[PDB]
Amino acid sequence: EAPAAVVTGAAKRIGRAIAVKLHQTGYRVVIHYHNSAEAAVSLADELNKERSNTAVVCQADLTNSNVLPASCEEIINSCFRAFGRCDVLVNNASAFYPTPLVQGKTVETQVAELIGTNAIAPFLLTMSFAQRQSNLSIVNLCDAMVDQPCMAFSLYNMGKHALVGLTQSAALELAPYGIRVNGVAPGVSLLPVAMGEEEKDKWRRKVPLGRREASAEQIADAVIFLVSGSAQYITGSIIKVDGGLSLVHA
Amino acid sequence: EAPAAVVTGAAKRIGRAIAVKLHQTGYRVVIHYHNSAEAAVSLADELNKERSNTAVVCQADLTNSNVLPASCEEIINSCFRAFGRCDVLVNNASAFYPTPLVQKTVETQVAELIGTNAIAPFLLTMSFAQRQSNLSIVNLCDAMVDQPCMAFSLYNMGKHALVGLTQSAALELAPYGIRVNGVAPGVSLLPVAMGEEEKDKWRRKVPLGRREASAEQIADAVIFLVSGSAQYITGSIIKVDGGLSLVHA
Amino acid sequence: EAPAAVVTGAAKRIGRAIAVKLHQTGYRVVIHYHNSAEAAVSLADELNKERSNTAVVCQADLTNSNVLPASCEEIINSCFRAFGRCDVLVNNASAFYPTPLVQGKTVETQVAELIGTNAIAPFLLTMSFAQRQKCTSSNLSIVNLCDAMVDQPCMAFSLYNMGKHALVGLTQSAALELAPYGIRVNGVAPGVSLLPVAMGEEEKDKWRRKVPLGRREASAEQIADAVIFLVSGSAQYITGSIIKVDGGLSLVHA
Amino acid sequence: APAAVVTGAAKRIGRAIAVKLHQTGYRVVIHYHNSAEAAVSLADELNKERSNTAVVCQADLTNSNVLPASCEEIINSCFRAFGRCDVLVNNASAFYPTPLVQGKTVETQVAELIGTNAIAPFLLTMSFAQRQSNLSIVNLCDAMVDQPCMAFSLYNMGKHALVGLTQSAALELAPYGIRVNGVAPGVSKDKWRRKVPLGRREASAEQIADAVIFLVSGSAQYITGSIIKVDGGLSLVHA
Ligand SMILES: NC(=O)c1ccc[n+]([C@@H]2O[C@H](COP(=O)([O-])OP(=O)(O)OC[C@H]3O[C@@H](n4cnc5c(N)ncnc54)[C@H](OP(=O)(O)O)[C@@H]3O)[C@@H](O)[C@H]2O)c1
Ligand SMILES: NC(=O)c1ccc[n+]([C@@H]2O[C@H](COP(=O)([O-])OP(=O)(O)OC[C@H]3O[C@@H](n4cnc5c(N)ncnc54)[C@H](OP(=O)(O)O)[C@@H]3O)[C@@H](O)[C@H]2O)c1
Ligand SMILES: NC(=O)c1ccc[n+]([C@@H]2O[C@H](COP(=O)([O-])OP(=O)(O)OC[C@H]3O[C@@H](n4cnc5c(N)ncnc54)[C@H](OP(=O)(O)O)[C@@H]3O)[C@@H](O)[C@H]2O)c1
Ligand SMILES: NC(=O)c1ccc[n+]([C@@H]2O[C@H](COP(=O)([O-])OP(=O)(O)OC[C@H]3O[C@@H](n4cnc5c(N)ncnc54)[C@H](OP(=O)(O)O)[C@@H]3O)[C@@H](O)[C@H]2O)c1
Ligand SMILES: COC(=O)C1CCN(C(=O)c2ccc(CNC(=O)c3ccc4nc(N)sc4c3)cc2)CC1
Repeated sequence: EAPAAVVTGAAKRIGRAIAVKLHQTGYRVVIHYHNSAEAAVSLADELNKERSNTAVVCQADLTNSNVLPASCEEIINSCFRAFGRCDVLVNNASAFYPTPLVQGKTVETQVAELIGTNAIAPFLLTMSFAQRQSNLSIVNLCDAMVDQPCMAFSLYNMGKHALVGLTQSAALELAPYGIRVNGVAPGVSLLPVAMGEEEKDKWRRKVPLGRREASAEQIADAVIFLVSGSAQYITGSIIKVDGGLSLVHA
Repeated sequence: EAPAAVVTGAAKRIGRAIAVKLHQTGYRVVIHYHNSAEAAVSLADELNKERSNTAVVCQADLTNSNVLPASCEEIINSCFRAFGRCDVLVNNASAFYPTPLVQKTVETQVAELIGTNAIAPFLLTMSFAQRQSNLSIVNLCDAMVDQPCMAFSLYNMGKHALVGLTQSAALELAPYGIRVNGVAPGVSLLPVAMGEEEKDKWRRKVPLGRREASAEQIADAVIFLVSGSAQYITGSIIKVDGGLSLVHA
Repeated sequence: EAPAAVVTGAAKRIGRAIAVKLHQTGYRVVIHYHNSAEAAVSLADELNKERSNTAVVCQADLTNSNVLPASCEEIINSCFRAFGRCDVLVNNASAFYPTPLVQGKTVETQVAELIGTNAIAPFLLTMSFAQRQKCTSSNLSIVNLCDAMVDQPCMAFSLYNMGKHALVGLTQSAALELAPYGIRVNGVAPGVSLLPVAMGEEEKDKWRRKVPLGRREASAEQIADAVIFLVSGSAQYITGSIIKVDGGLSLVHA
Repeated sequence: APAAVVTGAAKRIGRAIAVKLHQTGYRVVIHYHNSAEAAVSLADELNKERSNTAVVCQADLTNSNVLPASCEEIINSCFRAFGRCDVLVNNASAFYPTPLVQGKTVETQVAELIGTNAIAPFLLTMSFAQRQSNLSIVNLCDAMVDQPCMAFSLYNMGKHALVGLTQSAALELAPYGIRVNGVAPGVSKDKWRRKVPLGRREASAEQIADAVIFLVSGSAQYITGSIIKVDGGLSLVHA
């Protein structure tokens, strides 16, 4: 019987590539999304055309609020209702924008979005995943540049640092239940389509390996390794997939 | 002419020892407290007895909420109200208790553990910088942040976030001449609720002297980081842990 | 045509498991050894019986000395002599024993063995590997066997620990410098895997009980699996990364 | 009065560290390899302030069969002159590129970069501990150790090895009451200055010395195994 995975933020870009590769590997998938319903649905239809009844969508805002714990419990529950099991959780969804310390969202909204998506929702999803429970594992999408932060991204960086701590804390606490918890830390991967090529090229030229950003598929390949039987003794580990970018001095 | 410092959670234990040592160094101090009103007022009385008009208390809950920004702004404002300047912020206040992943609401636990340990330091940092010699912020971090205690996920996430803030704010505020650094205790003053046998278990793990840090030993590192002897140091986190973080399982 | 790999210290234990797994993946292998001549030849025979002319042995002491550079050069040369190419280098060989700071080999012999095998030989083999290279198919990489407990060191193992820290530095320095040549450099960091043969069962079980995931050591094959991942096309954008394979051991406090 | 050994003390950071320890009340052994005139000039300056408080000690810190005996004699020079040795500062350092892809032989570069930067500190640490209050060792580390300079593999390996020695020695010597810590300068030319967050300028040697003074002081009595970056924020700046 086929295993099942939840991927958050799976409608586009990296989470889409993760959902596709997990599906190619034999997993049934819950495609979580927030705003991108048309893209989430189009991915589910493509996957179900490949193998019937192997993909469902689940909508939820992962912003921190009074209701976030119920939302995260519902994402996990949707995997059990669709597929009768939940073997893999991939915490991929992420808000990313600057929050300068010195001078139309209020700062508490920015806190709820950046700390909720990057850290609190992963924690609540992790709680719900474990409470509901073979090769069980969680993969958190971290950031290879977490210790050389972008200027004016403090709340984003705090959320990603918190996710490192969750990855380590959850690996230790869930090891007795046989649940592994690991991370994949991209450097620069898919850049914004709207970003000018001159700016994209500034970033690409910083990468030692190939002077080019990672494809979403290269990020997905590390996720596939971590959930596989080839990683059965790996927990608490964060694999950078960054072409050497984090090793480059200013 | 005397510089002024804010110390959060300064009524007792490590924050008290920091406020006392800054006051001894020449600083005027805002003693922030949440519940420990009698202890905060007693400390301000003791410091004012030594030099009049050099200490005030300021009450605030640093749990995350939609009014936490205004509370954090008010803490910094109280320093400018009392002393006309604010040269040093020490982010010391902290909630600490277990939050098991497998069986207060969980959103209250998030508000308290992430709010005190990370969001309030962030908002206090924003207010400190915006409201602006030798300006600096010192965050009390945790030397054991990468060897977490079992069932302390949300606490550990908050302290990891505080490392991120220390580094991000160091980078961003360097052009304003504000340095941002951390002091990471291992085991210092053990929780009041702790039994004697458990206290001794933790003392025996420490390589250097088989004992916990005094609060004054933690305060000494804070003093160094705010001093002119640390003027080229920013983004650094000094472990004051007697070697504890280097001991394997 | 099949790619070829050098594995150092490959006669037994983890290095043997890595050579076997690379062989099963389709590589031709140089089985480097120092003292374990019988075990090396027995392994090369087993692999040659599976597929003809796909394994050779290569003997070398990797202790530091003025001839270590020539010895490392000759290991790499042996892969090209046997197989016409050298696609992967796995730096696995390692000396491991205590060197207490406060009170038999001289201290300079201990330096030569612990820093030579764990750091200088990997450096020289990396130089010789890269120099011997100098388009749609190439997948060149180096994997260094590191140590997940490098920052929580064992009491009285200073020189061993300095060697493994040096190897982290080489991994990151070589990843940066060789990236322009298309050579990726990564590490695999066991926690406790195959316990030293010298150890009694009680002492082995003390270590087993510390591991969060399963309260047991990693099998040699589990270590080799991470090596296979890093040399594979599934790791084509990964360089300078060190993957812990430690069942959570490095996360456990005192 | 306590006594300190400072290696590579004739110039630059090591000189500033010797001056500041001397100003704090230490007697000092000024180690040198080639800079005898400069070492003696410093000893003359310190001894003019306080008589018989500064001596010099020649040694090559390149790894060789005789390095252990040389390192033992540096520590013994401290005990000879002053009757005690409270502080060891491992400051001496060789620094140059060793490209992996192509006139010292590579094994000479190993002996100099790994020997001066890591093996000499290890042997000096052994001799210091064997010969044994506020005892401590301070190792000059590198704040850029995990974002290495291109083509500096052997230098970087040596500085990584020095982080391992700092941590291993802190653990092993804690029971002896010997603390072991590091100070990691960043940059201590205008291209480099411009990337530094704090003031777009390099660290004075005196700023490095200030962190050493803190770590050997009674204000750091609970601190061991810690490496303090003194780099103006540079290590936090992305490429
Ligand atoms: N791209 C890179 O270079 C890079 C670099 C370092 C780390 N990473 C990490 O890798 C992961 C994937 O990166 P990516 O570039 O693919 O991410 P992305 O496009 O920025 O975001 C992924 C998805 O996150 C979901 N998300 C955002 N805010 C949300 C909210 N409030 N509630 C629920 N879901 C929300 C969105 O879903 P909808 O579209 O459905 O609203 C979005 O499509 C992220 O965790 C990111 O931090 C990426
Ligand atoms: N003690 C140790 O071993 C140790 C080890 C590692 C790190 N640290 C760090 O060092 C710092 C000081 O440690 P400590 O043991 O002295 O701390 P603590 O006694 O646990 O707490 C410090 C103070 O924080 C304040 N606080 C707690 N919740 C708050 C809230 N919701 N709003 C506002 N203030 C609140 C309390 O003030 P009131 O009393 O006024 O309510 C409390 O007295 C902390 O950041 C801690 O994480 C300590
Ligand atoms: N085993 C573990 O739990 C563990 C834990 C952490 C890290 N690691 C790392 O993983 C790697 C493999 O571990 P292992 O236990 O399989 O290693 P090991 O059995 O201790 O040693 C592997 C091989 O190293 C070779 N070697 C030793 N000194 C040498 C010298 N002077 N010249 C040339 N070769 C020399 C030996 O070859 P001959 O037998 O031919 O003489 C030996 O069989 C090592 O790098 C180790 O540091 C292992
Ligand atoms: N300058 C910086 O920006 C910077 C940055 C990062 C780290 N650091 C570290 O901080 C420390 C001091 O830096 P610095 O710039 O003042 O050092 P430096 O001038 O490069 O060298 C310090 C002294 O080391 C001695 N030395 C070199 N090779 C030796 C050998 N084979 N035997 C014995 N002594 C030898 C030399 O003494 P003689 O002159 O007597 O021959 C030299 O004057 C070093 O550990 C360095 O790696 C410095
Ligand atoms: C008779 O007992 C022995 O086997 C001796 C060697 C191992 N030993 C230990 O104290 C010790 C330290 C750490 C461990 C856990 N680490 C490993 O087993 C380990 C770690 C690194 C490593 N590198 C190699 N080349 S083999 C190797 C093994 C096990 C034993 C001293 C006594």
